Amino acid sequence: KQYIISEELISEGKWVKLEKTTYMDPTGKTRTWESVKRTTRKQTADGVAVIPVLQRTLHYECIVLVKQFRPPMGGYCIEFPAGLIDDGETPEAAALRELEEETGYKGDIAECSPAVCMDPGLSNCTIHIVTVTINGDDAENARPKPKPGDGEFVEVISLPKNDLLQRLDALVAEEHLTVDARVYSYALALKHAN
Amino acid sequence: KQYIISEELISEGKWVKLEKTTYMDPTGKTRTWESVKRTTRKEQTADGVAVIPVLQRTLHYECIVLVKQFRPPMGGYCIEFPAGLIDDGETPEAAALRELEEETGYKGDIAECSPAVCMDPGLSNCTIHIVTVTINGDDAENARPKPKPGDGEFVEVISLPKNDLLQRLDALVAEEHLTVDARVYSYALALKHA
Ligand SMILES: O=C(Nc1ccccc1)Nc1cccnc1
Ligand SMILES: O=C(Nc1ccccc1)Nc1cccnc1
Ligand SMILES: [Cl-]
Ligand SMILES: [Mg+2]
Ligand SMILES: [Mg+2]
Ligand SMILES: [Mg+2]
Ligand SMILES: [Mg+2]
Repeated sequence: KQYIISEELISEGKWVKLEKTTYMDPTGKTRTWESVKRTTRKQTADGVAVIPVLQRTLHYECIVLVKQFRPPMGGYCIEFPAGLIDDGETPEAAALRELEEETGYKGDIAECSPAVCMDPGLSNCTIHIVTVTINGDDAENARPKPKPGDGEFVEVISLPKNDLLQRLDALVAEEHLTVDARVYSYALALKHAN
Repeated sequence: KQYIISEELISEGKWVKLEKTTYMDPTGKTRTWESVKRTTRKEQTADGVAVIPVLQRTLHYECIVLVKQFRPPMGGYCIEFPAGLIDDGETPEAAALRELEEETGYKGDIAECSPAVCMDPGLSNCTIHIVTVTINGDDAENARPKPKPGDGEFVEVISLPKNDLLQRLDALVAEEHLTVDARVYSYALALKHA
C-alpha cells in the first residue's frame, strides 16, 4: 500500500550518500524522508556480522567480540566481527574471512540469516548475521593470527556466553565503551530465554 | 590512543547530516571517515529507544510484540521492536513506555534499561536505549489494545511466541517481501542458542 515515488540526491560522498525519498503514505498523501545509502553496491546484503561461538573443552563457551575506535561515534565500540561482503563473495565466505582478518580465528559456518536491516529508519543497509563456531582446541586456533587490512585496529574480547550481558554491562561501567545494539540484543535474549 | 581531530559539515538536511570526520589512528597518522549524525540531538544520553515488549498472559506462552512499518530508506516493510526518538527532557523509560503505547496500544511495565548502545557505529553516532518492558495481558487496559499513532505513523502489530520466535520470523519472511531488523534477528537467534 506504501511505495517509493522518487529519490533526490542531496549529497554523495565517497562512501555514503544522503537522499530525499518521496513516498506515498497509506492515505494517498505524498511524504518525504531523508535517507542514507552506501554509494555503490552489486550482493544479497552489503554485509555480514559474525556471531563467533568459541568452543573449548572444559571451558565456558565464549562469544568473540571486537573493540575498535569508531570515528562516527568518537569513541571505542564493542561489536560482533563484521565487514563488507566483496563482489563475488558468498555471505558465508565473507563471514569466515572477516572473522579471520579481525580475530585470527578460523571457523565453521553454523547458520546464516536472511538480509536484515541495520537501521531501516535511516539507511538501507542490510547484513547477514552468520553464526560461526570456532573449535578452540584445534591447532589452527591455538595462537590465532589476526590479519587486519589497512586502517583496521582491532582488539579481540572473548566473553562467556552464559554471563554475556553482565560482562558487557561491566565493560561499559569501567572502560567507557559503547556496546553495539545487536550484541546487546543477543545478550539480553540469552538472559531472557526460558 | 585514537581520537577525533575535527568534524566538518558536508551536508545538512532537515534531519540527517553528513560530516567528514578527521581522526588520529593508533600509529599517529591522520585519517578521515564519512560520518552520519542527526541535526537535532539535545543534551541527552541517546537519540532513541527500542522496546523489547514481553507480553505475559496466564495460560499463554510469552509473546514478543513487534511492529511492521513501511521504511522509506529501505523501500519496503520492516519488522522491528517498537521504537522512537526520545523527546527533549524525556527519560529513556518514559520514551519506551510512551512509544510502546503509541505504536501497539499496550501499556507496559519497565523491567530493565540498557546503557546507550550504537546502531551502526561504522556510519553514525546514533545510539539507543534498549528497554525491556513486560506487558500484563491479563490487565483490562491491555485487552483490546488500540494504537495511538502520531502523524505519518502507520504501524501493524505482530505478536510472536518467544519460544518459537526465529522460526516464526523465518515464516513471515518466507511469505512476503519484508526485512527483519537486525536487533530483532539477533534477539531471536540468542533465544535459539540458549
Ligand atoms: O555498512 C554499514 N554497516 C555495516 C556493514 C557491514 C556489517 C555491519 C554493519 N552501514 C552503512 C555504511 C555506509 C552507508 N550506509 C550504511
Ligand atoms: O534514529 C536512528 N535510529 C533509531 C532511533 C530510535 C530507535 C531505533 C533506531 N538513526 C539515525 C537517524 C538520523 C540520523 N542518524 C541516525
Ligand atoms: Cl551455536
Ligand atoms: Mg570490521
Ligand atoms: Mg574487517
Ligand atoms: Mg517508531
Ligand atoms: Mg513512534
